[PDB]
Amino acid sequence: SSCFPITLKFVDVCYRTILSGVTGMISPGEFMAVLGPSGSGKSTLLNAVAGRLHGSNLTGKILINDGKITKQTLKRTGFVAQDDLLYPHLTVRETLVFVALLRLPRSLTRDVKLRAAESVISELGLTKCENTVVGNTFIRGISGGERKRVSIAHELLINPSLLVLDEPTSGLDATAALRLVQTLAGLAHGKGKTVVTSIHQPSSRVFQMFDTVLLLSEGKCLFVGKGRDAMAYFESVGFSPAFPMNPADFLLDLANGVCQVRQTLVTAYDTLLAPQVKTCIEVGGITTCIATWFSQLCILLHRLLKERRHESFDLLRIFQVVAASILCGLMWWHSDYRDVHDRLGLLFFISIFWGVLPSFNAVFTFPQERAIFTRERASGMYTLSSYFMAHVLGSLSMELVLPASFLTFTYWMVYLRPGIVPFLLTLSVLLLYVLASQGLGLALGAAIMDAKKASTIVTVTMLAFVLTGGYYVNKVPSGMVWMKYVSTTFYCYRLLVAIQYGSGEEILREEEVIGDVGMWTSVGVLFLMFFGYRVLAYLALRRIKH
Amino acid sequence: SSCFPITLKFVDVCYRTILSGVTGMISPGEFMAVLGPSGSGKSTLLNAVAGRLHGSNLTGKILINDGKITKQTLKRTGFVAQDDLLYPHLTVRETLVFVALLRLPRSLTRDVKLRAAESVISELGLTKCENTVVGNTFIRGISGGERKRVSIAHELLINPSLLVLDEPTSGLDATAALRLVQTLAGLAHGKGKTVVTSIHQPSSRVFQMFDTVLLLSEGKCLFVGKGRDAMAYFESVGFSPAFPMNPADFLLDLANGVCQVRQTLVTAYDTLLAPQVKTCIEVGGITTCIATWFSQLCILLHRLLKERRHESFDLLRIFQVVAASILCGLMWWHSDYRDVHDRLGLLFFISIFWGVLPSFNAVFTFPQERAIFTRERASGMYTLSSYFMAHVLGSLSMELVLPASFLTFTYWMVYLRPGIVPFLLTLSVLLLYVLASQGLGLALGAAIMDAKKASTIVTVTMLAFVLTGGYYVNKVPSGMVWMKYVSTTFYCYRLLVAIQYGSGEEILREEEVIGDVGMWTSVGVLFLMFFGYRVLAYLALRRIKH
Repeated sequence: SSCFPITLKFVDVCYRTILSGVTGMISPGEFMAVLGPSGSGKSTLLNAVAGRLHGSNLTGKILINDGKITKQTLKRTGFVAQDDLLYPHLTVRETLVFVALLRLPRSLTRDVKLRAAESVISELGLTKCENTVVGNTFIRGISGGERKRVSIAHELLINPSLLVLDEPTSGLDATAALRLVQTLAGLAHGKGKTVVTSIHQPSSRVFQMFDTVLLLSEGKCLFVGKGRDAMAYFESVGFSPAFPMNPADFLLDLANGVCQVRQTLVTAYDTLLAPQVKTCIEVGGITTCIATWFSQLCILLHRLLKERRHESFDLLRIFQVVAASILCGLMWWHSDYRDVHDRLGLLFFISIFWGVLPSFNAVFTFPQERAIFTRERASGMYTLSSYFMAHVLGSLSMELVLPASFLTFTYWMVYLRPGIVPFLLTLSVLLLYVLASQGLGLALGAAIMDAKKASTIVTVTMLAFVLTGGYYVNKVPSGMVWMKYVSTTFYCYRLLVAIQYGSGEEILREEEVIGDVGMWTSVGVLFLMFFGYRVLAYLALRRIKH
Repeated sequence: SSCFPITLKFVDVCYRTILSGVTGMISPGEFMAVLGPSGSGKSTLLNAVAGRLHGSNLTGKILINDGKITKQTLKRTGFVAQDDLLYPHLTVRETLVFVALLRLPRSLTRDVKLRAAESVISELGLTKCENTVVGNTFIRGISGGERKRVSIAHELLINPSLLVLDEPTSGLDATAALRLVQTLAGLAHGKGKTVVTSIHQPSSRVFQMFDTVLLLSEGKCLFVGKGRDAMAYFESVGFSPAFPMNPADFLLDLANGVCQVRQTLVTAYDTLLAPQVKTCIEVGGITTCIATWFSQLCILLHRLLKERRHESFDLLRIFQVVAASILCGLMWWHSDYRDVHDRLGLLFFISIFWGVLPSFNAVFTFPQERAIFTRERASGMYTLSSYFMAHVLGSLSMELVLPASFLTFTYWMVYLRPGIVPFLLTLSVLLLYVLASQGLGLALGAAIMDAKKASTIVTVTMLAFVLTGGYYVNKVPSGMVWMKYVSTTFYCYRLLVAIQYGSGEEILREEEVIGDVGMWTSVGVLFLMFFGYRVLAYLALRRIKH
C-alpha cells in the first residue's frame, strides 16, 4: 500500500506562546514519536501539522512534499483523534461497511467497496470480533484496545499516505498497548506509510519500537534524532542517569528541570542539531447531484435503524403504556355516552398523555449525537440536509406503534362510537397529534443543545398547553383567550369531540363544551405545526459552526 | 507517632485458586510494595491481610504480632480503598472535622478532637486547600492527587500502626504520584508505622523509593527481598535484560512469561528464598447510650445540611414553581366562587402538582449515597437508625418552603376565601400532603435501590392516584370504588373543598362533588401515610447486609 510517498517539513512553527521554533522533517517510511510533559504542546503540533490550524495564529511553514495544505494532498492524510465516537448497536463488521459506503468515491461499484472494508478488518486483526457488537460502558461490547482499532480502520479506508495519531495507547493495558504499537510499526515499515504519533508515558520496550524521537519541553524542542542515540547525545553535553532507568523517563525529566539545566538544553540544541537539520531542509449535472443525495439518505436510514428502536422500545416505555391502557379500560369500563361529563374527561386524558409523552422523549435526540455529527460532517461523509431528514423519516415510523396499540386495546372496552369510520378517524387524529407534539421537542432540543435545561422548558410549555386546552377553566379572563390558539392540545381535543358527538344536537334530544371552531381549520393547523416545528429545528442546527 | 509496634506474618495463605502459598513477614518501619500483573491477585492479598476475608475460603494463618485478628488489634489498622467517597459541598477542613467528631472516642473533649483533625491536615500537606470545596466531576473542587490525601487523612485520625493501601497512585500524574509515595515513605521511616501498598505500574524513580518488594505471578510469589538486590538475584538463576530498562518492567515481564521460564521461577523460589524466610518466621447505663445517639444525629444533620439544599434549591426546580404560580394566577385571576366547576378545578390542580413533584424527587435520595453509607456504617461511625432519622428530619425542613411560597403568591390573586383562619387551614393541609407524598417516594427508592427503575413505578402509582382522586370519573364501575381509599390525592382534595365550601348548603341558596367522607377521618389517614411510609423505608434499608 501507498506507492505514492510523502515528505513532511514544518520549518519554524510558532503558535500564539505554545510553540516557539519547532523544526524537523519526516521521511517516508519512518515511525516518529512526539514525547513531552503534559503541557509542552505536543497535541498542538500534531493538529498544526495535519492541517487543523488554519493559518490564523499558526505562523510557520507547514509544507507537505515541498508544497502546501492544498486540498489535493489533504485527502491523502488521516488524523485519528483521542476519543472514540462509535454507535453501540452496530456490530464491528457493519460499522466498517456503512463507513466504506459513505467515504469511498461514488464512481465505483458496490463490489469493490465491500472488499475494501474487509481488507481493513483482516489487516488490523479485527477478524475475531467482527460479529460482536461494539457497545459502550452500558452495553457489553468489545475491549477498549480493540475499540481503538476500529477508529484506526475508519481512517485506512481511504488509503492515506500520512497517518497522524493523537495518544493511541492511553487507558490501554500493558500488553494491549504493545501490540498496538507493533501494528503501527508494521504500517510504516511493511506498507511504506508515514506514521507520526504522540505517546504519553511509554514503557521499557515500547521505546525500543520507535524509530525517531521528538522531545518538546514547553515549545522549543530539545532533540530530533533516531531514537537509540538519544542517551549517547546527552552524555556528550554531560547529563547521565545514576540508577538503572527507562530511557524515556530520563528524557521526560530533562524536559522539566529534574536532572541527575533546562536552559542549557535549549542553547545546546540551537548550536549542534539545528545547523544539521536545516542544511538538508531545502535540498455531472442535475441527475447526478440528486441521486447522490438519496443514496446518502438510504444508507443513513439503515445505519440508524437499530438506534431508533432502542429509543422507542425499551421495557420502561412499554410498561408506562401498558399501565395506562389498563387504567383507562378499568375506570371507564363499558362507559355510557349519555353522561357527557365522563366521556369528555376520557377524551381529554388521551390528549394530555399523548402530548406530554412524545414531546419529552424528543429533546434528547440531537444533544446525544453532536460530537459524532460534527466530526463526520467535517470529514465529508454527509451534509446536514441528509443527516436531518434521516432523523425525521426514521422517527415517524417507530413512534407510531405504541399509540396505535394503546387505542386498539382501549376503544371497544370503554365503548366509544361503534363502526369502522369513527375508529379510523379517531386513530388518524391521534397519530397526527403525536407527530405535531414530537416536533416541538425536536425544536427545543436543537435550539438549546442541553438535555437537562431543555427538559424543563418543555415542561413549562406543555403545562400551559394543558391549562388553556379547554377542560379545566370554563371561562377565561379576557386577556388569555388568545392563548389557546397556539396550543396543540386545543386542536386535538376539539377534533375528538367532533367525531364522538358531532354537531351536538344528537345528544340534545353543556353547549359551551360542544362549541364551534371548525373541523377543517383544526386539521389545517396541526399540519402547520407538523411542518413548522421541523423547519425551526433545521435552522437551529444550522447555526452550529462546526 | 505509633510508639506501639506491629509485626505482620501471613504464613501459607491460600484462597479459593487465587492465592496458592504466599508467605512473608513485614517488620515495623518498612515500606513494602506488592507488584504483579493485572490478575495475579494482589488485591486479594491486601484484603485478606487487613482482615476483610472472614476465614470462610481464606485457609491460612494471618497472625498479627504473634496473635490473631481479634478486635483489640483491628482498631490499630487502617485500610485505604481504591475509590474515594466524599461529599462535594463540604470544604476540606470541615470534611475532616465531621469525621473526627464521629470516629474519635466519646470520652474526650471537643478540644482535643479539633486539634487531632488539624494535625492531620498539616501533615499530609493539605494546608493550602483547606478552605477549598472538595467538588466532583461536576463541581470545580480540588485535584485528584490531593483528593487522595483526604482519603488517607480519613484513616490517620485514629492513629493506626498498620496502614494498608490499595493502588494509591492510579490516575495521578507523573509528579503527583511521586510526591505521594514520598509521604508514604515518610510515614514508615519518620513516624515508625508499617505501610503495605500495591503499586500498579511504577516508574523509574518510584521504584527507588521502595524498601521491600513482593512479586506475585498468579498465586505463588516469586521474590521477597529488599528491593535493590532484585536485579542481582535473577542473574544468579540466569535471567538478565538486554536493552536498558526499568527494573520494575523487567520483573513484570518475568511474572508473565516474557523473558530476555515461568515454571523455573516457581521451583527456584521454593528452594532458596522459602527456606530462608521460614526459619525466622517462628522466632455507662441508659443515660449514656441515649446521649450518644442524639450526638450522632446532631453531627449528621449539620454534615448533610449543604447537601439537602443543593437538592431542593437548584434553579431548575425554582423555575418550575415560579412558572406554575404565574399560570395559576393568570388563568383564575379574580375568580368567582359561585361558578363551582371552575373552583373545583383549581383545587384539583393543586393536588396533582404537589403530589407528583415531591414523590418524583424523593426516589433519588438513597440510591445516590449507598457506597458512602455502607463504607461508613461498617467502620463504626454511625448506625442505621441515626443515619435514617437525619434524612427524615433534614428533608422535612427544606421541602416545605417552595409550596409555602406557591400558596402565598396565589391565594389572593385567584380570590379564595378571605380570612386568616381559611388561609392557615389551607396551608396546613397542603404541607401535610407534601410530607405524605414524599414518604411514598422514599419507600419506593429504598425498596428497589435503582433510580431509573423506581422512577417509572412512582409514575404508574401516581397515575392511578390521580384517576381515582374524584374529579375525572364521576361514576366508577363498582369494582373500582375501593381504589380511592388508598390514594393520597383523594384525602387531600376532599379537605380543600371542605374548607372552601363547607357542608355545602351555603352555596345551595353538584352535590355528589361536595359529598361526605369526614374531616377528621381524612387528617387521620394522612398521618397514617406519613408515619407508615417512613417505617416501610426503614425496613427496606435494613435488608442490605453490608
